[PDB]
Amino acid sequence: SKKNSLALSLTADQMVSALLDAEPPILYSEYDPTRPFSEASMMGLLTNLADRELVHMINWAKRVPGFVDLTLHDQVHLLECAWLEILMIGLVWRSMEHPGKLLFAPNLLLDRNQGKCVEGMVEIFDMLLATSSRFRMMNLQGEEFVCLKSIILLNSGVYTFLSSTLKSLEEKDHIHRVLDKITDTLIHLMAKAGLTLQQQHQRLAQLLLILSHIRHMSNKGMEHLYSMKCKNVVPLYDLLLEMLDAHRLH
Amino acid sequence: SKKNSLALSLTADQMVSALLDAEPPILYSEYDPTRPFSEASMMGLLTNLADRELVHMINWAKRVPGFVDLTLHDQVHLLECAWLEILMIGLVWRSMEHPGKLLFAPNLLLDRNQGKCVEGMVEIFDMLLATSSRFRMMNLQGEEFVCLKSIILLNSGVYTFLSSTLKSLEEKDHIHRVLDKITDTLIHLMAKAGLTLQQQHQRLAQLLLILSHIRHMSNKGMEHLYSMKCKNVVPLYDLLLEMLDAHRLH
Ligand SMILES: C[C@]12CC[C@@H]3c4ccc(O)cc4CC[C@H]3[C@@H]1CC[C@@H]2O
Ligand SMILES: C[C@]12CC[C@@H]3c4ccc(O)cc4CC[C@H]3[C@@H]1CC[C@@H]2O
Repeated sequence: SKKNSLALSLTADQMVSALLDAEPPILYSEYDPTRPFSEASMMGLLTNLADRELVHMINWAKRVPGFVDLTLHDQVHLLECAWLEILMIGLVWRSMEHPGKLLFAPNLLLDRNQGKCVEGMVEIFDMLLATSSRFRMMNLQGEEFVCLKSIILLNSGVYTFLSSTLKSLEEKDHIHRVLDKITDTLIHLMAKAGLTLQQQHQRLAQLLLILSHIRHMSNKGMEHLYSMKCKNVVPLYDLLLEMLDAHRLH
Repeated sequence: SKKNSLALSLTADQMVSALLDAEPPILYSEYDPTRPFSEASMMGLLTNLADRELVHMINWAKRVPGFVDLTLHDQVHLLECAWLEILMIGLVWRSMEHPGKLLFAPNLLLDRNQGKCVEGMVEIFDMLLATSSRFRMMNLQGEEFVCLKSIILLNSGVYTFLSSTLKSLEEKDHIHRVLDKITDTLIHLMAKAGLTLQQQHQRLAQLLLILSHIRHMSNKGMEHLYSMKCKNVVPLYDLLLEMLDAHRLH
């Protein structure tokens, strides 16, 4: 009984202006450029931004096409299975124009060094800078971004729903369908820019292949946060703590 | 000074028969269906297969196009950054036709249960079965496979080379170039099968998106192996131990 929402009908353009209108606000950090960041100082500073930003992401999710067509539990699943990936593909986007620096917030701008203020934090920053950089090198257009962002919320953690029943397959299928359309939007947005057919193909792959690395930075970065929490350096942010105690990583 | 190898010229077809001829042999396990698998018993049984299989993978790598065009150190980097992903996209391929079971070796065939013989092992098996299953659901053709396999060896761990110099960018660029061609091979192999343009696009994305999950299973599965080694359940297989002490995961 595979239903029919709005997502599936949307014109390749509406699809865009949809995800585009959907975009959440750009938060701001509250630190005081006085006290020198300590391992703890920055962690808290970041995790704070994370936790808050995480509140808008939930709302963002609801606006993504086909997303509410899933079962509530399955929406939460997707959400908590990709939250960190999403937090990062955003960061990398914001950091596009500022090479060598990650624009966490317009008021909080860090570089490869600050990263060293926290253990193991460095490597990640570099991976984020590399992805950050790579995007810029392809001249990633804002429309493509929101497409990717959406693709993560829908792909990451789809093969692992709670279910393995019968309504699980319907769902698993709906998502695949929306994703297929998101692909059309992307391919479209690329022809609407000159790219040869060959180029469209290639650029598609190139973008999707970044999603591999992101997925990767998400795993490594998650193990990290868990560690900082085991060192009692992380503030008690229940939302962030939830999206973490969700991966059960040990 | 971006060189010009053979890879870049290859016809979309040669590209295939290249990777296809490149394929390594299908190993075999040596266990005795007598003694009941213990957490340790199977781990050793698997890790043994892993370690050995890992020997052919190295040789396989050399045969992949554009791969030897890199710097030796960079080849090792790629190799040790994706070894596990590769070991898995293979497993999943072998397990295609046997739903609910992972065909590690033609003589060693396990199911969702045996997985439970080892701690945390289960979840992974399921993820592998899901991917295993998903492939079958798309009727993944052997040619596409070898394409993916190659794409992993080249993409996974490219944004993180030793270098961040000047010869690093050349390299990083060559790979991107070969990858772009591997994309052409794929898109080609799909038109050579009827698929509309739209379908080619869509199926491309669909395959590449699996690579996200694989990357994921690789991270989680790696953390696992490290754990078993911390519990002294893993045999001392120096090659396997090398490709692990390479991720520095803690
Ligand atoms: C989760 C971490 C703190 C919060 C960081 C953050 C915080 C906010 C945000 O929008 C993106 C990111 C990306 C990387 C995250 C980090 C990865 C390592 C660290 O533990
Ligand atoms: C590395 C592990 C043992 C070896 C397993 C293997 C061994 C051989 C092979 O060809 C593929 C795989 C995939 C999953 C691997 C497992 C992931 C968890 C476990 O620690």
